[PDB]
Amino acid sequence: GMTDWQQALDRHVGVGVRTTRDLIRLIQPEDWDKRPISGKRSVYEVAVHLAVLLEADLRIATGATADEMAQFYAVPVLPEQLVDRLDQSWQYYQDRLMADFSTETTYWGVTDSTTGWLLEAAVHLYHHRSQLLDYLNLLGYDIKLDLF
Amino acid sequence: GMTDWQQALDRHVGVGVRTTRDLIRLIQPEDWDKRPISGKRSVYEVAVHLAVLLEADLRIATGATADEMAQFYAVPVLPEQLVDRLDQSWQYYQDRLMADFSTETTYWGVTDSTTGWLLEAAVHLYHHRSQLLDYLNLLGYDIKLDLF
Ligand SMILES: [Cl-]
Ligand SMILES: [Cl-]
Ligand SMILES: [Cl-]
Ligand SMILES: [Cl-]
Ligand SMILES: [Cl-]
Ligand SMILES: [Cl-]
Ligand code: NI
Ligand code: NI
Repeated sequence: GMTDWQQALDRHVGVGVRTTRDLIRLIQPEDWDKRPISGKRSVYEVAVHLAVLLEADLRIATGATADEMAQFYAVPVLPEQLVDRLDQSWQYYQDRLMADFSTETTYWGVTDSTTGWLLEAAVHLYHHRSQLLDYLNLLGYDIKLDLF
Repeated sequence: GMTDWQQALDRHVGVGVRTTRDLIRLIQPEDWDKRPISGKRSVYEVAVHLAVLLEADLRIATGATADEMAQFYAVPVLPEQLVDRLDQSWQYYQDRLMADFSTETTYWGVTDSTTGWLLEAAVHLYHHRSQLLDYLNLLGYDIKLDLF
């Protein structure tokens, strides 16, 4: 079973993940290195951050070191593995969601509860899903996907 | 007192609100009617939706009718009242956050728990905060605000 907050997170983070998966599948080959907002991440770089962040944030939450995270971020996610990678991150999140895990103060020093970290990763996901959506719309995709 | 999920929401939605307030205060007079993404809301229209959505969503959640919502959305929020309006919405949210409210199936028919609706309004806030940030960065503001 699960609590009402776990149910809420599973629902809303699952929407986040399924809609992100759909957006990634829209992306055309030509567009991966495009940077619609000069100064910011490319389409592909937004996509990779989205694909890994649900796991990254929870690893950060459980005490991963700066080097451990560098090693984590350095594992390449090629465009064809992005969905597979998102799915893996979503599974990791779901397992933490249901199991009592222990949080620790992060290496750069942010402290939050297990429940707070689970919410942080959720809103971080919606932050970057929005970014990706803005990029694709900047590129003329005119997206008509139900986001809520 | 409050539960661990209420604490998490108060923390993360409060960050959302304070950072949004800061972004709105950056916006220059000339930019309010600009539409950096052709086809989408203007800067001012994103800002107004952000200012009201924490209350709008919870009203929708408690059974507001289509006409009631039309009447709600039609109340004008002038650029100089935007922060005041956001603050009002945040207060409304905080009061619902702490008090057991009853949800009803929406008029267009979405059903969710009280806890799910409180999370929905949170992720909806982060969705549009991201949009506003992308717009201002599209307009050369080069924002250096800590968003998390
Ligand atoms: Cl799934
Ligand atoms: Cl970026
Ligand atoms: Cl981020
Ligand atoms: Cl405040
Ligand atoms: Cl829009
Ligand atoms: Cl929306
Ligand atoms: Ni991020
Ligand atoms: Ni919206």
